[PDB]
Amino acid sequence: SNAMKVSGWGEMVKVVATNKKAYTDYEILETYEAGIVLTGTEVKSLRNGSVNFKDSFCRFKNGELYLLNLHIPPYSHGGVYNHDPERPRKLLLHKRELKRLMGKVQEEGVTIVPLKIYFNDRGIAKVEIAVARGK
Repeated sequence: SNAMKVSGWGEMVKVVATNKKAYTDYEILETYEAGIVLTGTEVKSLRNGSVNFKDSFCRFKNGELYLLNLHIPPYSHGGVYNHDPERPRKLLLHKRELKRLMGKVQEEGVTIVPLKIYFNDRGIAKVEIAVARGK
């Protein structure tokens, strides 16, 4: 299901996936909010609250950060338009954030893990990611 929350400023978020294993197994050092480009069928499937982060991870490729092996199930009515459930998905961050994360992800024992997927007060999909170390 979908976890709804209105902030003290009247802004609504809809959390559709939470990486509970990352919260239990890692020390969260720093968090960032990334945008993400999703297809229409992916948005429909995310709104059904059935996505989890099992097997997913973040990796840089050519200076861009990707969320890899997140499984978003097919949309029931997508047919030939259904997305690739595990396509690589680029995370959209500020250049200054990307530069810092490229350094942090090279330190030993430090990795970049996805934490949450949610739709913000404009209806835009976001991924919260973290610089994290194993407990």
